Amino acid sequence: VFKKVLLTGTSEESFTAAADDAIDRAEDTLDNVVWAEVVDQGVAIGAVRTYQTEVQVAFELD
Amino acid sequence: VFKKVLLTGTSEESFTAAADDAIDRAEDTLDNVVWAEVVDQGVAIGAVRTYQTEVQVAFELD
Amino acid sequence: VFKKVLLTGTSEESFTAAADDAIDRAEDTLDNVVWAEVVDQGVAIGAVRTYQTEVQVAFELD
Amino acid sequence: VFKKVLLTGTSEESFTAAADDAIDRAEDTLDNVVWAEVVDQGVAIGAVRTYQTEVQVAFELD
Amino acid sequence: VFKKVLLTGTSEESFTAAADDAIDRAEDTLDNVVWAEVVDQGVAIGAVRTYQTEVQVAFELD
Amino acid sequence: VFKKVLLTGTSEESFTAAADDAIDRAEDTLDNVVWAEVVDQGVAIGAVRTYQTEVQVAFELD
Amino acid sequence: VFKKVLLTGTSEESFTAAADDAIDRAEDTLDNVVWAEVVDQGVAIGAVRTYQTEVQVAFELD
Amino acid sequence: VFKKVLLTGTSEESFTAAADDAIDRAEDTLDNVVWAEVVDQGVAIGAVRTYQTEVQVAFELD
Amino acid sequence: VFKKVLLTGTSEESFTAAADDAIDRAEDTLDNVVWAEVVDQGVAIGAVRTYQTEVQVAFELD
Amino acid sequence: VFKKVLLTGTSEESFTAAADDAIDRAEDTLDNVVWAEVVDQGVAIGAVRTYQTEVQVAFELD
Amino acid sequence: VFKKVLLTGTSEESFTAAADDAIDRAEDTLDNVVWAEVVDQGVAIGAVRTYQTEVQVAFELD
Amino acid sequence: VFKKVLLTGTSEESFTAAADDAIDRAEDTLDNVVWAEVVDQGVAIGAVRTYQTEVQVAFELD
Ligand SMILES: Cc1cc2nc3c(=O)[nH]c(=O)nc-3n(CCCNC(=O)O)c2cc1C
Ligand SMILES: Cc1cc2nc3c(=O)[nH]c(=O)nc-3n(CCCNC(=O)O)c2cc1C
Ligand SMILES: Cc1cc2nc3c(=O)[nH]c(=O)nc-3n(CCCNC(=O)O)c2cc1C
Ligand SMILES: Cc1cc2nc3c(=O)[nH]c(=O)nc-3n(CCCNC(=O)O)c2cc1C
Ligand SMILES: Cc1cc2nc3c(=O)[nH]c(=O)nc-3n(CCCNC(=O)O)c2cc1C
Ligand SMILES: Cc1cc2nc3c(=O)[nH]c(=O)nc-3n(CCCNC(=O)O)c2cc1C
Ligand SMILES: Cc1cc2nc3c(=O)[nH]c(=O)nc-3n(CCCNC(=O)O)c2cc1C
Ligand SMILES: Cc1cc2nc3c(=O)[nH]c(=O)nc-3n(CCCNC(=O)O)c2cc1C
Ligand SMILES: Cc1cc2nc3c(=O)[nH]c(=O)nc-3n(CCCNC(=O)O)c2cc1C
Ligand SMILES: Cc1cc2nc3c(=O)[nH]c(=O)nc-3n(CCCNC(=O)O)c2cc1C
Ligand SMILES: Cc1cc2nc3c(=O)[nH]c(=O)nc-3n(CCCNC(=O)O)c2cc1C
Ligand SMILES: Cc1cc2nc3c(=O)[nH]c(=O)nc-3n(CCCNC(=O)O)c2cc1C
Ligand SMILES: [Cl-]
Ligand SMILES: [Cl-]
Ligand SMILES: [Cl-]
Ligand SMILES: [Cl-]
Ligand SMILES: [Mg+2]
Ligand SMILES: [Mg+2]
Ligand SMILES: [Mg+2]
Ligand SMILES: [Mg+2]
Ligand SMILES: [Mg+2]
Ligand SMILES: [Mg+2]
Ligand SMILES: [Mg+2]
Ligand SMILES: [Mg+2]
Ligand SMILES: [Mg+2]
Ligand SMILES: [Mg+2]
Ligand SMILES: [Mg+2]
Ligand SMILES: [Mg+2]
Ligand code: NA
Ligand code: NA
Ligand code: NA
Ligand code: NA
Ligand code: NA
Ligand code: NA
Ligand code: NA
Ligand code: NA
Ligand code: NA
Ligand code: NA
Ligand code: NA
Ligand code: NA
Ligand code: NA
Ligand code: NA
Ligand code: NA
Ligand code: NA
Repeated sequence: VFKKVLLTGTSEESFTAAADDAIDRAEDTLDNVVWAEVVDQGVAIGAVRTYQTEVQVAFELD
Repeated sequence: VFKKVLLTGTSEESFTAAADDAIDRAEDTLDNVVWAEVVDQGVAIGAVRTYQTEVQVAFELD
Repeated sequence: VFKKVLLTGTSEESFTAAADDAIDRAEDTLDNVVWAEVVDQGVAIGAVRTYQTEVQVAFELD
Repeated sequence: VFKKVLLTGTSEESFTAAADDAIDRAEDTLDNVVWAEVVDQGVAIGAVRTYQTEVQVAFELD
Repeated sequence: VFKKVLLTGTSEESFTAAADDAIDRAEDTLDNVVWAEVVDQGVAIGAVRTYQTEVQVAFELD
Repeated sequence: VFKKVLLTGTSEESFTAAADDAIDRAEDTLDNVVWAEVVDQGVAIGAVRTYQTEVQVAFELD
Repeated sequence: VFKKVLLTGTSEESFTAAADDAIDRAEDTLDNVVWAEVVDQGVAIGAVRTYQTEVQVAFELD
Repeated sequence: VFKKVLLTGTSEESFTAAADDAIDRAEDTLDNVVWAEVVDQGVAIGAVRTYQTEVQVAFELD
Repeated sequence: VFKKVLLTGTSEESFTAAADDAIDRAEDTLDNVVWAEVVDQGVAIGAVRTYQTEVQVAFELD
Repeated sequence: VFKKVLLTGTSEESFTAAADDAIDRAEDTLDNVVWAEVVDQGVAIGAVRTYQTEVQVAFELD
Repeated sequence: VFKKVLLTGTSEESFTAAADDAIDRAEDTLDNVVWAEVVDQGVAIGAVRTYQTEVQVAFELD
Repeated sequence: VFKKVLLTGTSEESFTAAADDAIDRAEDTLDNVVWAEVVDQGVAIGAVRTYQTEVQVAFELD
């Protein structure tokens, strides 16, 4: 059985690095992370631009 | 990194109060709740009407 | 077996009351109404504002 | 011909009043506003809760 | 309040049995499981075919 | 001209048999049923599991 | 309250005339038809081409 | 950079001519109109039928 | 088994004729074309307007 | 690089077997088939019922 | 109240830089730009590749 | 007439380079490639991360 968590990664560099920010957090706290699907992307526009990529990160349960 | 939980709040008064029911539960159990996005709304029709609002409630991890 | 009818309720007060307007019409004419799912919401803007909530109203056949 | 603007209204009371906040802004600046369609709803969760309703507000050109 | 987890069940027999695989895992670890909604279905095609059914499994919190 | 009714069939065996439950009800009450399109699938989880398949069932008018 | 029926009109001439085929059927059998929304379009390709336009046709109840 | 405006053209003849009604309005008021994407189609059913086609009309900024 | 190809037909006359442009190309090169489903429509706006209709054209394999 | 073909499998038994009908056709004609994603399901209702499952079948190019 | 404009940024380097191209144009002409949501991405394939990212860019009115 | 193929490009560097991986494969085997539309993005998480971008790559037939 796989389960997915819905995470939004951030980066001041690019949408790819914001996806990796989420995946790095998932791998810090979960075992058997196996893939991620991008569900939304956006940019927070303040003092700097922060690219955000929301991913469903799938991991295998057990 | 933000994470979202998918909660359905209920109310016998209105869709806004059913969104707040979910958010109040998230704030009981999670720190750093920052926003909610409505994903579905419906009404359970029994002895009384129960308005339901499903929200993805985002909180900042750490 | 359940069947759904696609109704748009109206109210000059709120989206929740326009959902209830549709459900009240369904319960006038159908037996065994059991739930409603909101599919669209809008506002007709004329002499007054009329909030509209479109619902699929499910009822059990028999 | 109708044209739509994509506005997000806010309210600390309810999703219906946040839709009306957007419509009131459209009617301040545009003539012949004729309807609004809700496209998204959410809640900003800070010191207080601010309900937000995003609407495409249609007005007739001429 | 209900909460949903996003699980992908697997089966080498059918999409219905892969939905039940997810639900059986949810019932192993959560109380008050009340319904599941199918969100995606697919087949992993290797040495054998593994049917997969992804479900949001809802359970009542408390 | 074809018209569609939105029915949810149920079965304690499988999603295919819950689609057939809806179609059997449509054929009991309507003439010239010609096809069905699956629009949603889910499982009610109580004393037993009840698989549900919602279909738009098309029939030719006349 | 408005209710919608889901009809597929046909024409061997064009998608506009297949929408009108559905609307003409609705007006034959229902009072107070007020608008139609196109939901799908397609072409049946046999001895001749038959353009099809599926519409939700709204009528006011009473 | 391109920008899109969301316009609904009307015609008593056909959906193609209602798309052209919107595009003709865009070309009256904007320079460098380059394409349009159909996003919705419908028919207003009153004394006469008025076909409507909503388009995002893209134009190049500068 | 049916297979679909994703084609965009063009016409300087109408969206129906741009669907037929795609279907005519499919019938030039494939046997047993049986139906087409419209998936997108748009207009290229240059020296002239070119209406485009994208269709999934289904044909039976064998 | 993976490429997907859009196939509709059929079966008089079940939606799972109609997915396998498509996959069996893909494996007859393509090398390195690796997965399939269900995109639509329906039932053709004639002398018998024919369950149909449309899948995007992915295969690795080379 | 926030309003969004629908802009397509371009870059010959990457999808992130094409999002920034749109945002830079919005900040040239609008005050109080606060966020952008990616709605579509594509690549124009001519003499060179031009990555395009379409964003709804939100700004606060006043 | 344009036709689209549905390809998933891969890269261990970024989503933009995985889109270019698909486009480079299309240009190896097809003439008159003219644009690509991103339809899905994801990351395969194994020994290394492999970013994947699925594109519909359009080419002009003739
Ligand atoms: C993708 C994205 C979506 C957002 N949507 C909203 C929104 O819907 N409402 C709101 O008050 N603030 C929002 N915000 C917050 C704006 C806060 N201010 C800022 O970024 O300068 C959003 C931010 C991001 C990055
Ligand atoms: C939004 C909403 C959706 C529902 N969908 C279903 C459903 O798909 N199937 C079912 O057996 N019961 C359902 N139910 C449960 C009906 C249970 N009875 C009742 O509300 O009187 C649903 C209830 C709600 C509020
Ligand atoms: C949600 C909503 C959607 C509408 N869409 C349309 C529409 O697409 N076209 C049209 O002529 N009139 C429309 N109308 C009717 C405008 C009629 N005039 C008015 O409300 O002052 C719509 C009305 C509502 C409430
Ligand atoms: C509907 C809604 C969506 C939002 N989405 C985002 C978002 O995607 N990213 C972000 O940094 N901040 C967001 N925000 C901003 C969070 C800012 N903080 C706060 O509300 O306490 C969003 C706010 C709202 C109301
Ligand atoms: C529904 C489904 C979707 C998949 N999507 C992908 C995918 O997008 N990319 C990838 O490298 N592998 C995938 N895979 C993994 C292919 C691994 N190999 C195999 O199944 O023989 C997917 C598998 C399944 C069952
Ligand atoms: C597909 C499906 C969707 C449902 N959605 C809801 C729902 O949104 N809210 C609710 O109160 N009950 C629901 N229910 C009813 C739960 C009633 N209890 C039970 O099944 O043990 C749903 C049931 C089904 C089968
Ligand atoms: C829009 C459209 C969709 C169709 N989809 C299907 C379909 O999914 N399966 C099937 O067996 N036949 C279909 N058909 C029926 C093909 C019957 N034969 C024919 O048109 O020569 C469809 C027909 C139309 C017009
Ligand atoms: C596509 C379309 C959508 C519409 N949707 C609505 C609607 O949602 N609510 C409403 O009061 N009136 C509507 N109307 C207005 C009906 C006004 N009366 C009429 O057309 O005779 C709509 C009109 C059109 C053309
Ligand atoms: C439906 C449609 C969509 C289009 N989308 C795009 C697009 O997203 N980006 C771009 O550079 N050019 C586009 N184009 C090309 C504009 C080329 N110039 C012209 O039509 O005068 C599109 C054209 C059409 C017909
Ligand atoms: C899923 C499915 C969708 C279909 N959609 C259509 C359709 O949109 N129009 C049409 O003329 N025939 C259709 N058909 C064909 C009906 C042909 N007759 C029959 O099945 O007895 C469809 C068939 C299937 C299985
Ligand atoms: C994302 C994207 C979408 C496009 N869609 C279309 C389209 O639908 N029709 C058309 O004639 N040209 C198009 N074009 C224009 C092709 C113009 N030629 C070229 O890019 O070499 C599109 C271009 C882009 C970048
Ligand atoms: C976007 C993406 C989607 C995937 N979806 C699935 C999936 O739905 N089921 C499965 O068994 N494997 C999958 N996989 C395969 C996991 C194989 N293992 C791995 O990547 O370590 C997917 C892979 C990718 C990149
Ligand atoms: Cl989710
Ligand atoms: Cl419906
Ligand atoms: Cl828009
Ligand atoms: Cl496709
Ligand atoms: Mg930096
Ligand atoms: Mg009360
Ligand atoms: Mg009042
Ligand atoms: Mg207050
Ligand atoms: Mg076995
Ligand atoms: Mg049994
Ligand atoms: Mg003729
Ligand atoms: Mg006339
Ligand atoms: Mg001409
Ligand atoms: Mg049999
Ligand atoms: Mg360069
Ligand atoms: Mg590297
Ligand atoms: Na989730
Ligand atoms: Na988002
Ligand atoms: Na729901
Ligand atoms: Na219906
Ligand atoms: Na509507
Ligand atoms: Na939003
Ligand atoms: Na999936
Ligand atoms: Na459902
Ligand atoms: Na259809
Ligand atoms: Na807009
Ligand atoms: Na519309
Ligand atoms: Na398109
Ligand atoms: Na289909
Ligand atoms: Na686009
Ligand atoms: Na395809
Ligand atoms: Na995918």
